[PDB]
Amino acid sequence: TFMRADEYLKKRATIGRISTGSKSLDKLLGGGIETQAITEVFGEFGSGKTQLAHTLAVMVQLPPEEGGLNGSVIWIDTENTFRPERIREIAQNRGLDPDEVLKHIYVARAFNSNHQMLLVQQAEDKIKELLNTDRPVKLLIVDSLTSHFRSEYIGRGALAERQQKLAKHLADLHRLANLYDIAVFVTNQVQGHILAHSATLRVYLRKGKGGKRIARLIDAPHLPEGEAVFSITEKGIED
Amino acid sequence: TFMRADEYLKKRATIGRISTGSKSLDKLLGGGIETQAITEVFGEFGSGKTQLAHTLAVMVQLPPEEGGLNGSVIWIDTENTFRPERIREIAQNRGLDPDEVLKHIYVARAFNSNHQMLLVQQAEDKIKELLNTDRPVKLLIVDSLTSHFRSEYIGRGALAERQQKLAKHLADLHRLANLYDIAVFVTNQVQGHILAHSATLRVYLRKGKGGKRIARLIDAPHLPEGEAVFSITEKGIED
Amino acid sequence: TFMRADEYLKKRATIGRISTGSKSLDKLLGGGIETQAITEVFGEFGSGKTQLAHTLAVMVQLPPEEGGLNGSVIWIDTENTFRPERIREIAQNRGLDPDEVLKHIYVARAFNSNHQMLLVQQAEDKIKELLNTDRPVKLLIVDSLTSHFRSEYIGRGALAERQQKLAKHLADLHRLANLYDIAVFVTNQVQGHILAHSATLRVYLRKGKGGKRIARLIDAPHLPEGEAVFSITEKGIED
Amino acid sequence: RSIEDLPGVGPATAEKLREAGYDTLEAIAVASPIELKEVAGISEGTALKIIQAARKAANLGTFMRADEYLKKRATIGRISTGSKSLDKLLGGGIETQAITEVFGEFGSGKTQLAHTLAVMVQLPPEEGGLNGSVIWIDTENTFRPERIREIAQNRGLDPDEVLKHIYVARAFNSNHQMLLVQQAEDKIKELLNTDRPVKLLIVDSLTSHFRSEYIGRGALAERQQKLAKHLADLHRLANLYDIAVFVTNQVQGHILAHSATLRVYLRKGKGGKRIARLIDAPHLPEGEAVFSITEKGIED
Amino acid sequence: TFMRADEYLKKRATIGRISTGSKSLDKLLGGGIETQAITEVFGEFGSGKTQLAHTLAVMVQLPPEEGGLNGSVIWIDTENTFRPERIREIAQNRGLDPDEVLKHIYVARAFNSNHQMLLVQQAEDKIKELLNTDRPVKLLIVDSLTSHFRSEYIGRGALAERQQKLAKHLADLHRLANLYDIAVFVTNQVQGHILAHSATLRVYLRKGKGGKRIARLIDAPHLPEGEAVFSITEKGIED
Amino acid sequence: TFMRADEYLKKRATIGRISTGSKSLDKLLGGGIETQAITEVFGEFGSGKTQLAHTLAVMVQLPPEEGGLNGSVIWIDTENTFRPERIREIAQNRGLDPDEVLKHIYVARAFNSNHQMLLVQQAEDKIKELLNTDRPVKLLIVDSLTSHFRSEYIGRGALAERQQKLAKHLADLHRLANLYDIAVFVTNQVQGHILAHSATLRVYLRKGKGGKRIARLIDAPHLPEGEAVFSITEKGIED
Repeated sequence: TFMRADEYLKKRATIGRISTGSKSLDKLLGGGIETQAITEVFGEFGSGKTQLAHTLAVMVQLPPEEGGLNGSVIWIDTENTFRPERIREIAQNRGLDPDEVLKHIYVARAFNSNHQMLLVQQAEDKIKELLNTDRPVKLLIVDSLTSHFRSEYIGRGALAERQQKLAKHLADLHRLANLYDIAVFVTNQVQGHILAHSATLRVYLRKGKGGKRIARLIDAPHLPEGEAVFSITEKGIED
Repeated sequence: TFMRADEYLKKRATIGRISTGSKSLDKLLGGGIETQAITEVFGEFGSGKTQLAHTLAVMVQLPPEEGGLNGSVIWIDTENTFRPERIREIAQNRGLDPDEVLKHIYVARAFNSNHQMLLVQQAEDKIKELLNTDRPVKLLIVDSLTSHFRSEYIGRGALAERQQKLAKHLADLHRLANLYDIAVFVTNQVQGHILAHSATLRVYLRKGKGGKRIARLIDAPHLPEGEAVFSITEKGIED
Repeated sequence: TFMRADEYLKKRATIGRISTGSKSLDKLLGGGIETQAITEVFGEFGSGKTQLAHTLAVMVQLPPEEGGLNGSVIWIDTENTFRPERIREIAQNRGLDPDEVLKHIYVARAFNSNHQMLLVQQAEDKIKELLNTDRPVKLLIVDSLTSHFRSEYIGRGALAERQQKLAKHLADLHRLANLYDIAVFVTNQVQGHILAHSATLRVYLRKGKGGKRIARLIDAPHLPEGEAVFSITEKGIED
Repeated sequence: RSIEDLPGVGPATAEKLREAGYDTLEAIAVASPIELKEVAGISEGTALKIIQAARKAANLGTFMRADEYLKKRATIGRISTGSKSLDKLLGGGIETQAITEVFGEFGSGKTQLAHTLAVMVQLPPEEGGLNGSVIWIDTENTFRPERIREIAQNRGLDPDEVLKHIYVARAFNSNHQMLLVQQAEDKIKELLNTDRPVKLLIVDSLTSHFRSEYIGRGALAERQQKLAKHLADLHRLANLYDIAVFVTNQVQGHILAHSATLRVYLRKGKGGKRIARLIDAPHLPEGEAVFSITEKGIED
Repeated sequence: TFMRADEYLKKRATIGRISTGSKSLDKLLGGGIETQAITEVFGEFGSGKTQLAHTLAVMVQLPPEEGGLNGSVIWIDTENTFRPERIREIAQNRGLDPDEVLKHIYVARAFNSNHQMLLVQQAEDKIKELLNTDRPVKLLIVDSLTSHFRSEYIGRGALAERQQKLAKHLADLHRLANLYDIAVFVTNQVQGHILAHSATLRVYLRKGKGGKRIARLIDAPHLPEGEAVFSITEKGIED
Repeated sequence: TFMRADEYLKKRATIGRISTGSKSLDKLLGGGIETQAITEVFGEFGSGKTQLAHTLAVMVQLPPEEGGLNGSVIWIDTENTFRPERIREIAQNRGLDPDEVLKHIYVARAFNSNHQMLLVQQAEDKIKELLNTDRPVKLLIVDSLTSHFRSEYIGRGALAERQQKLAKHLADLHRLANLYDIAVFVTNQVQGHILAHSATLRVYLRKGKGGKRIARLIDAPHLPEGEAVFSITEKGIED
């Protein structure tokens, strides 16, 4: 049903923040990507958004002081790009036991749109289970979020239904995000260019100067403006 | 459902690799085509992707140290291009008893899209048999994968429906690939339009100089950036 | 289901070949039209593809050594162009009892697409009898194959189910061709530009210099690259 | 030969050539006899002699030895925008011998930036200027010498003096606009070899008239040609006299200065502040710059 | 006129070659970019074709065994991208006297199409002068060659006028190239579709792997068919 | 003006024939390419039409009894594809002094359409000399004939004067062909679909099975109906 504004001030009071792993990008994200929100990162292939995903899957695991939220991770992989080996590197390269971090990340390969949507639907059960333990789910990744949709739905007279589903999908994520104080991170490859409008926050990133990346926000409401540069290394993302 | 990352590390560790029979190819591919993955090879007619298929139908049969995986083969033929005789000219041609190789390959002629798609619904029962044996299924070929789809879906506003089916087909293959550590090899003639949007790895090959086809990849993650030349001879693909 | 590559090598080994009646063309076909295959002949009206059909209905009846396969014939006529008179003529005029030939040919008039598809369904029943006799069915003709489809399905948004229908029909023929080592011959008048895509071999023929019709293949895989001239006379087709 | 000191050209001829856009040695250098014959009246044969004279005389039709070119660049001045932030983004400020295009939505403050620059350029090098004069081509009737007075008397500058080193011309349409460029060279050489030569040439707006007079897919072609030339006319002045050319372009038809040495995009930001960003990577940083509009024009 | 093949056989022998400063590229180019020819390099912004230009402006100055032809350079700059400073640097970091190098490169800024076309015709004057010198012009650069043309010609029926002019220009360069054994290097930013349909050789290059660039030839006649990788550093381009 | 049908019968009686170098093809051409005619060969890039051109430039030089006509050659090159090297090779490697051949071939590089048309204008001057010598011009090549036209004329409303231009050019060649009993050979790459309509004979050729290019005629009036296979080797073209 509904909820009293005071108790809402309460809910939002508990909004946690995961660090991206680079001082710079955090300043821009005003601390990191937040829970109870869908953060969409989009850019060309190789703009490093899947690295950012991997880094986040580590950070969220460390203590609040360290910039995490002592939480687990649910990862829906649609492009077969999730590399547990990579988590190990970033993790053993950040004061975290490599093989333990992997015990707090749960993946699922999504083979098409219906699968994907059906997977986020199932994540709930997993979320619910770990909700009571010391390390609940705090990060839910969908990478890629748009991949399948922009391939199974071609030509108008399809585009309409795509949105009617992509919107049911995004709504499914928003729910989980708020219902369980989870931060939902989604990627979107960009060169028909569909997007995650509901995105509580959309961050655009591109390949920058010398093997570095650079990201910028999209709009003006809530959060600064300008650009942030960082790089891909062990530890994942670093200033 | 979901898998804990550590398990996933285990899973991905048991990934086998079939040799193409080529020095550059296998190296370019990083040891060749892997299991638990769909490898798509595409190019103009005569670019030799059906030869590559035949070669792979042999290699996979020989021991690991020789570039194989001691496994059987399930072959879905849609263009009536499977030549068991051609297997021999390679088997009993690069060392091996031809009468035995052709005892570990099982074909089915697919006469149209629906037929093709149903051959996977049943390509399982056969993999479920050789499963607990000395030579389980390790290679599943679909040649051609797109042929029928791009011919039965032309109608005003069919493109959409094509995908919703080509995508349910690919998903069916993905499942088998992972559920049974099988390497899935699919061909796609190119040059309206279509390609296995999903897949795990897409390799493009074209005809070259003195009858030598030269391939190349379409990405960079987990795979290098260069070209590979080879030739068609007895033994199938040489180098 | 599937078939062991070896046994498929056995099954394929028994591929018979019907002679077109004319030496030249039969060279281009490397012996002629094969069984376990769909051969499509297409050309303008009067390019003589219905004659070729009639000749074939005779040849197939004579012994292998002469360019036949001692078999019966199933004829699906859609344009009311089957003339036993013509058979009778060719029969005797070749060196065979015309009264005998007219005993191993079974026709059905197809009045529209559904009828047509429905008959190829029932031809299985006739392929069953002859199968145990001395003269099993070895030739199945569909003339015209496309006539009705390109008249009942006018305009995209129909063009769609035309292929669903066409592709299903062709699949029904492919099955029979392989399931019973039958050679399937189909005609297609050309000049909405339809065509049997799953055809095992497509031969194009046009009217030539004077009373002589020329032929040419459509591809490269299997059989030579050149044109073949022949004529229409008693005996049907001859160099 | 510098100007129309060309063989067959007398003042009457020069008159017809100018009123037609053939105002430079390169303009004539690239023309055809037929065109000049029909523009000036001269015969096809003398016009030809004229063309050759120009091809051979052309200033911007000669190559410069890279050692020479390296030095020319060594003498490039820089005007401050009046904002540490923005200047960082420009690597010091807008440069001379270049066309800097600033574009954005109406009200994104690009006309303010123009006014500020018209002051800055007047103060000493250490102050952020080049002790120079200003030529201002106004097409939208947006030049307020009053804003100049202000911004000046707010940086401890004698407004009555600053107002003495800015020269404006109202351009009523494309042809007028383009025409005033050549007449700008007149004043530029006039104030040239003076305590305060011309160091800043503003064209605000640069595109306004072009996107209003050329509507159509048949008008698009020559729209570009004329802009192309106009821009070329500015480039010439920019290099020929170490002048910094600043042009504005309202955006969001569509047009722009494709040959602009540097394009800066700016939009309305936060609250009363504007944010400018560069459109490329070669030469200069790659981030955003925030600033505001106040007395002194642009600040921060 | 119609030079006699004998003489033609000769002239074609008197062709010099500039080294790109990268043994890898040079192999693909077979020595390097040749004189009496227009070599067009095209790729996305930042694919380093302007660097390649700068390097060539150095190489051509050093001795034949060094990989040059002891010649001067004419540079038509249309995008204000010629940095003598960027050149000066290349020579020193390559053992050459930076202040000497810059005495054999002559530039001209082209402000629009007409200007550009002008400059080339006027480049002849210079080429002539330097013709009888210990260091004649051997390299003529046009960067960018297409920039202005694709901006000034976008209206109605403009596309045709763009090719007539583009072609008169290219022909003006071809003449100089042959009339004076000069190598003509032109750049073309890609991604209308404007190109040098007349360039003797077209090389495509893109940004690759880790801060590098991969070169390929768009063709198949003369020279290899493999890609070439290199990098941008002091010395400009490296093998 | 005109010519008495008899004298035209005399003029036509002296129609010479150049051999393509390969027996087979020469059969399809009923002796080869004739004089007083424009023979157009067209096909995809690499279909070997430029080789055929080179071979012809040799054959025409040898005596009639061997498949030539003791004549010189005028070559208009538009794609910079004329290789005296290749001539030299074929020359000697056939049984003739390569140094002599390279004395009866005269080339001109055409840099654009106007240039091209302009040269065919001037070739009359060269056809004049050789006319009185022992080796008059008997072969005039235009390779490529269409290259420049399909690049300078882009879009209908240009397509118009393209033909005005093309048709006028072709007319200029037709005149020379008849006015001087010269055989005019032209190439046309195919795959805006232009083509020499007034061509006396159009031969289409494509790449074949392996290292062998196949040919076929385009019509029926004069010469047979069939395909011809041949290969590229030293001697140029051969069966």
